[PDB]
Amino acid sequence: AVTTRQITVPSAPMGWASWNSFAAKIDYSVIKKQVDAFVAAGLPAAGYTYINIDEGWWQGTRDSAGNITVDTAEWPGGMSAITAYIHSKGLKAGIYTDAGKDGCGYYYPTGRPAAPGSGSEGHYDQDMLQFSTWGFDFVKVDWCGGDAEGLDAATTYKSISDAVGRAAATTGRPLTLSICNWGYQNPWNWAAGQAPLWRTSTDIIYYGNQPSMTSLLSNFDQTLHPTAQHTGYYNDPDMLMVGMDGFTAAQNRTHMNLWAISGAPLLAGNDLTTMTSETAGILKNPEVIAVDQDSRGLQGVKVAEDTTGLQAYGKVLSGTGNRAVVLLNRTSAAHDITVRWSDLGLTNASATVRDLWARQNVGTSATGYTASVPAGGSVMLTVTGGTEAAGGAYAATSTGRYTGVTAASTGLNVVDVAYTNNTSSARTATLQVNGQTATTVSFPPTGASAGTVSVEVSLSKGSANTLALSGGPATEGITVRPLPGTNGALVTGKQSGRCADIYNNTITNGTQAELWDCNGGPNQSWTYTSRKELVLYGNKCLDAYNLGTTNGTKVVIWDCNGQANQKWNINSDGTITNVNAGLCLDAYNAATANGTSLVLWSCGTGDNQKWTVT
Ligand SMILES: O[C@@H]1[C@@H](O)[C@@H](O)CO[C@H]1O
Ligand SMILES: O[C@@H]1[C@@H](O)[C@@H](O)CO[C@H]1O
Ligand SMILES: O[C@@H]1[C@@H](O)[C@@H](O)CO[C@H]1O
Ligand SMILES: O[C@@H]1[C@@H](O)[C@@H](O)CO[C@H]1O
Ligand SMILES: O[C@@H]1[C@@H](O)[C@@H](O)CO[C@H]1O
Repeated sequence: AVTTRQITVPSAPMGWASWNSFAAKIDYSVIKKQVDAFVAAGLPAAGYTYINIDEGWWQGTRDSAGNITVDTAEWPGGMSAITAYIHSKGLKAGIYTDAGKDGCGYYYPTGRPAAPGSGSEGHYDQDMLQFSTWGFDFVKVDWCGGDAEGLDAATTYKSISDAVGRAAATTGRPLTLSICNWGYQNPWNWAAGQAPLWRTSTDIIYYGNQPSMTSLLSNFDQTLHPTAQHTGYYNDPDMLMVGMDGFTAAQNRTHMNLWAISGAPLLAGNDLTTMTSETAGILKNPEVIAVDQDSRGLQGVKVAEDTTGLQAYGKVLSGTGNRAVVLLNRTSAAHDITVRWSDLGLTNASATVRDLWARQNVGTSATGYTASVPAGGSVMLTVTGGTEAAGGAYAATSTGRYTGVTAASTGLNVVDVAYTNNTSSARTATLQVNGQTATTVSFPPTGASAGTVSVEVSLSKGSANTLALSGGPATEGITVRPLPGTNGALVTGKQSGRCADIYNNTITNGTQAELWDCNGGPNQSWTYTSRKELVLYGNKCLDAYNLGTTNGTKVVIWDCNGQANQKWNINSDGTITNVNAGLCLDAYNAATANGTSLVLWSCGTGDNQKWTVT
């Protein structure tokens, strides 16, 4: 049964932000009208809380003591006047700056002349204290000066995070940090613990363009980093285009569904003053919001794609035997899409299916569910009352170290970590799985009795997995359950004993595969499909670069495109051959060390061309 309670973790921010509809064309009156429409539409009761003032409020001016100064013709009463107005509505207020010396209003002016000086570098503590003193509850910290100056994102945002924490401690007003560095330098590796949210890609929409489902989907794909998100820390696929001109009701729901399955922030970006009744209702759907804001804090993942473009996404919800599912159709025709219990990490026992847009139960099954999905459309379900797959349970074999952890397959697993935190404040620890990049986990107050928080981790097939915690509360056991829909395999070189690896969890098209010490991370877990693809992160295909057909052709990751250069034969002699070329996956020069490049080469008997893929 349920025997140790699950501790609720903080949800992603919900609210509205000024960028998508106004660009830098903002002032007090713009924000006030949006606040009034937000309130009139009943957004606050649905959970929407933040009113975020984005680029355009500050032209880069400072007084002689280095204090940020604003133009009171645009901001009468100064910035504490607009925070007071927002607060008078029971809402929270957000502000915006840059990590560097000059901001995006300087580097990429959009609706205003360039604003030199519009960044916080050299003033992190001063500016963070200022924002907090003015009354801001949220700050979005952009990267235009960081990118321009050559700054290191990880160390820079750490310094910024420290200043955010000091500012909030001084004023007594909590300050929510949004890291906005567009997925540059792989923020999923380092942002959890520094901030509750971090941008995973470039902008969902550029001022002057129409909302695009293509852009939406690219942002969604780029946000999927399930080991990086947990315990109040979220991947951020960007501000919503819900309700913007050109998006249909169906596209608006699909936007909500995909953000909800990720557990993404819901920061509306439409013009609230002309918002339709239908759009308001789509933003406010409480069942969809409840999935987005799930107490367990986990990120949804792809669990099936039996036919290209016909996809099932699953999310592990709070409690036991509960799942949310999105069925998504990226093809040009309506098709049936099925989700199987086995893929969701449930046993073949009865569960109840509910449609979150119909707001009605639509069937039971002990095996799965199929719905017709329109071209470009999606269906949003929960599957509840199911039976969880059998877990492993483990006790620490040394201080903060769990060893001998078992996975039937390489792939993603849900770990519930038991602990007691009988104090009034959350504590953090560093978690490292095998030799993977470490992550930070937060442990909220439990009272006197133990509770669990959950994390998603990627493990290697077998019983040699380790989970090691440093710092934070003593833990009292872990539970481990697989998500079979995420199953993959290490591709291990016979000669080297090393694994096909994409450096440091990079997702960029054209990154070349290399040998690396096997660690079972997402950047090493390859799913071989019925279409002979070798798929990484659920959405990148092992690819012979530019359909190269000769010795030395680079083997890279690339968006899956159905071509022959992304198809691979796993041969009985241990070779892996590219279909287009007939050449063998090859560890270059028969080197065996970390960083050895993988290429295509004419097949022979050599062991740098031999692999295991189980
Ligand atoms: O990514 C941000 C966008 O969200 C808005 O803040 C304008 O500046 C860009 O750099
Ligand atoms: O964990 C990864 C490892 O697999 C390799 O890609 C080098 O970078 C580390 O972050
Ligand atoms: O179509 C190929 C693609 O598969 C990748 O190899 C990049 O180059 C393109 O020409
Ligand atoms: O034999 C290896 C071959 O497999 C390829 O890696 C190129 O270098 C050669 O020395
Ligand atoms: O980017 C490279 C990566 O490909 C790996 O080989 C280690 O060195 C880094 O500089």
